[PDB]
Amino acid sequence: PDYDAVLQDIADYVLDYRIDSTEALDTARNCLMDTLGCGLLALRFPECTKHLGPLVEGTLVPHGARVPGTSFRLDPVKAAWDIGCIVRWLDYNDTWLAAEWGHPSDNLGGILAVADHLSQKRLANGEAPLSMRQVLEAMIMAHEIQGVIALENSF
Amino acid sequence: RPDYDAVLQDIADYVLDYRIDSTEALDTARNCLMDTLGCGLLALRFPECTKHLGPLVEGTLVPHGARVPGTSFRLDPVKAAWDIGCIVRWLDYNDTWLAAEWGHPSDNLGGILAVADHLSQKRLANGEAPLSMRQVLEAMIMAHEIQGVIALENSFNRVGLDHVLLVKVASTAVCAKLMGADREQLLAALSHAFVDGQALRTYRHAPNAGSRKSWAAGDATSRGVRLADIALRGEMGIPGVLSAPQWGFYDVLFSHTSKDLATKPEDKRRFSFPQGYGSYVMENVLFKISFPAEFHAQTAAEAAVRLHPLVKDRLQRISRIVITTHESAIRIISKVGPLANPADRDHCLQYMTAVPLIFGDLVAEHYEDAFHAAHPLIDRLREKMEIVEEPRYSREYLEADKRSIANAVEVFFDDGSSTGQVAVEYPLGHRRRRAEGIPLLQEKFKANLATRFPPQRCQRIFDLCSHQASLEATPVNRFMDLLAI
Amino acid sequence: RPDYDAVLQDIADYVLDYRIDSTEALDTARNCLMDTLGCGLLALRFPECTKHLGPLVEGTLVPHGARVPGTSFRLDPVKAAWDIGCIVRWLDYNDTWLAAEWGHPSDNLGGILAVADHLSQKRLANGEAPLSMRQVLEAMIMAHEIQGVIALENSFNRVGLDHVLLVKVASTAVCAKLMGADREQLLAALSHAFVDGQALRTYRHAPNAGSRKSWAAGDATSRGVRLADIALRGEMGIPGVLSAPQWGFYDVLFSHTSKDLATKPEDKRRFSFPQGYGSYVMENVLFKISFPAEFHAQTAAEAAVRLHPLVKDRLQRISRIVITTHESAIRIISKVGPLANPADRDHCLQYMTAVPLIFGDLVAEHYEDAFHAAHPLIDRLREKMEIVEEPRYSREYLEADKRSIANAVEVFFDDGSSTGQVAVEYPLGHRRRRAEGIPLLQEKFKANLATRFPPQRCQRIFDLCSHQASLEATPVNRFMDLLAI
Repeated sequence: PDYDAVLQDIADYVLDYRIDSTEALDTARNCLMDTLGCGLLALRFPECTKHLGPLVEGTLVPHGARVPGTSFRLDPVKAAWDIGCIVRWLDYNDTWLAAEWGHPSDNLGGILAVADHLSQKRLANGEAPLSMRQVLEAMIMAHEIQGVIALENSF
Repeated sequence: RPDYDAVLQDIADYVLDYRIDSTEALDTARNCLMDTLGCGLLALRFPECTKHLGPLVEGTLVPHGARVPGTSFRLDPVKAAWDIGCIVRWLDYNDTWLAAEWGHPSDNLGGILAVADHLSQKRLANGEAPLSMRQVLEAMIMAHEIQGVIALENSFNRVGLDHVLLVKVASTAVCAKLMGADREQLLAALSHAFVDGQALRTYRHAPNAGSRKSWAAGDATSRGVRLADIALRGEMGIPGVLSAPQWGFYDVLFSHTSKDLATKPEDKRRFSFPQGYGSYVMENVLFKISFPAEFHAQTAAEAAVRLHPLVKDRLQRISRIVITTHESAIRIISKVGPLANPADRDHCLQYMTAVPLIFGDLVAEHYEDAFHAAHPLIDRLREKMEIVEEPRYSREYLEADKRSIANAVEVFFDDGSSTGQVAVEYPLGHRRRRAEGIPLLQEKFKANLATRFPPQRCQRIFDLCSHQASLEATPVNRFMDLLAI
Repeated sequence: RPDYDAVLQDIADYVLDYRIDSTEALDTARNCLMDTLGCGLLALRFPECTKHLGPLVEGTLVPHGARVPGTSFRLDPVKAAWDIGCIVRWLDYNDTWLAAEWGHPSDNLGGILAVADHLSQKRLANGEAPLSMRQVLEAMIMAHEIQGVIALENSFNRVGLDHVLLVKVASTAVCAKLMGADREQLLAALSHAFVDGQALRTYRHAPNAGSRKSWAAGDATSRGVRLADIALRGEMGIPGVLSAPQWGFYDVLFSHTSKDLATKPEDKRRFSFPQGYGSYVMENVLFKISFPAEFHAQTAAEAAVRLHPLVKDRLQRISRIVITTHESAIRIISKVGPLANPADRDHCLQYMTAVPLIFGDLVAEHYEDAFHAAHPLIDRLREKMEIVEEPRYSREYLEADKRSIANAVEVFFDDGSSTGQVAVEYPLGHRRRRAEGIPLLQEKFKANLATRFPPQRCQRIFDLCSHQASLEATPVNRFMDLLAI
């Protein structure tokens, strides 16, 4: 059996869509800023900070992903947990009101940890690293997938 | 803000206060540990399995990291639990609990082993004493009990959820205990396991079946570790997670039947229990030590091996074969027609009774496609089989006293006579044949050790697992050192 | 203080100055690389092999460490070369050179890959370009040539020494080249390989044979890496290591035959050569791609599978089987009488001729005492087998334009009739059948890859190894990335 159509449409958009919107790229930049400042503010709150860091103190991850405002250096899965945790902790980040409510800047967690770790690994292999343009584009796509499914489907 | 729902309090007070006093529970816990580890070493021969194992970032150094049996990995306990529970379930040779829900409680060994290994290395480095394999075995018993007892009357198959959420629930509780949780931390943890997403079981059913059927359990026991660790970091719990109207587990996930979308009756919209938590599940667990066959047909095949020398001579002159069986076996494994893959012969009671009648044994190569074609007699004997339902066999299947999987076979020749009806009520992995099974289970263990370790090492490993008192006193870290690589 | 012995200078000037542009050499080296790596991956299923692998101290971290294919190990290049050489040789499925000395030049890939992987990574970490796989192919060709050309006319088993010293010398040479050695450092490195100790071959001969016959080569290419590294650290050389009176290699180790402790005539107390170094060995190398049998019997087993449909149902009418063969097969694998283990059957021409004559095939399963006993026709036919030397076959076995390995089989019946004589002079893994052999070599690589990697990784590896120009331009570190875990 073939994949359900919904999954085909997400995949074809993700792999084939060329972003041509100067406004989407400029807003994604301001969204990066806003979301990151939100994450930095959350580090004043111990109920948030008690979740951050490595599962085992003293773990060393080669080319580990960083968490903004901290000294942590982790695998992307945990770094993404921490980053998404701090930028959403105080409920100040961006919002999408539709059939389903949400905060699509939450995906910056997975985006930033994976881009940071991958960039370091490409540098160590002599290749060029990822540019922030590729995170701005990945935020536009993550916003799009979450927010468009949100238009008429309420969970 | 309510108290924690009564189901959670019950799990938490068993886990914290129950004192295990069953020599038999501790003895089959040891046998289960042997059998489960041997299934995991075996799985290291399969690339589809090993592609999941190891650190998420190559070269990761983890102080006092958890070991994965048969590998050189050293991980945090969350990924080590993923890996250990992955391999021990991959080939579906580990222990089985047949109830309202089906499951494999030895799956919870992923979380137990990983957390105990890492905690023991850490306390040893602090000048404290390590944990003992005795504490692993008791964790095994309690996890079996939580998963098996909920399984007794509550079916998640019928609400379209996979059984791995009982792995998650049990692993959370028993890993929170090993980590030192007080009652309030343990309750928070359980509550997060029930608020968590619960996997569908789409990957167990054609035409979408896939290898996730083989690692769902490692993934859930891993998530138990992580959720336990969140509770030990002090995260608040969710007291009404089951009972809350509109938002609670019961209303959202346990109130509708999957086959028809029908709402369940209001009284059936809750977990029901026929007994409390003890050590019943481990004492009564089923081991896969006999012929490779579906469990409802194991006694049938054993009967067909006893009847083999009698009907070896007069195979051609056969007119009728009666297989007296129990109800569940009829619904589940009685198939009439053709079987165009080994998975169909796997679940055909008539096929698993026919082949051992003809040849005197049932091995993995009897289910092969080409082996079927080469023997037309197999299909001819299946035609002459009629499946009779004994009303005591079926009621004794559901009896807590007995938990039988009984089958009787008798073949009538065309001349008018027949072999006596040979009835086997208890398969070789059952509680009631444990004396006879333990040799088989040890043989299977030693075969599985030999696929990963050299002779010297295999003997040292089996020697340690042979001896209850010596094994129980062994530091968990010194046990894991012996199982590494 | 003399110059270096001329043999050493000839090896060095070849290693430093000879340019490799032979299209066929480079294509067969790429097939050699596939076949060797797939052999090693298969060995990871064998604990007697894997018990030797990994760091000497568990948990050691090596920055820019060399990788062992199919494992998660990251080692220094000396231990890495040991493990790679150990695994690719373990099952005796890798390539072969039959001459005055027999050997498996692909054993040197252990030293080549480990050095080239480590050095690419270290060079990347200092902003230097890494090594390319083109360089490992060229190092293989040179290592094949140094070993296989010395083996043309110099027999070391006749002096009672293992042939593995030729692995040490060749691996020393090409690893010193890869490490950047100049002529004086390469000469010193070569001189330390000859002055070094040269293993006996006790472990290859009953009643003392054992599993060091499988890892002697890995041990020798590892030692070559170590001596190359000693030379690059600037250690002075030993110029008359071979020809020094009393203390030199010639007088001490190449001066006596070990059959009779008899001294050689003076003119034969040194190495002899029929040609210089080029790309001859790799172009004419032998692959094991057909039946799993000793090389002297592969054309015998082939000539029998041909004869199988003509006899498949007249087995009790066979009265005389004539096997026309060459002098080396008679001497090494012609055995009458009982065969104790599979090793006997593995090295018994009559067995490897009788089984295919009966079952149209030959696989490892046939070397099983269980299969042997199950069919008494093997020995009935073995007792009917007349072995005859063909003078031509023995001559063409030796001639450098042919390197035949020839077996003609003829089957006679009790009524006086016969099949023809089926002659196969060249096995499938021979240069003269490259066209047909390469399909089989590639399928053999694909199967072996699949015992270790899941399907998409298997596809990436096969696809990359398939394209000469693409593989050649691949950095060694990135090639080794694909083979980890």
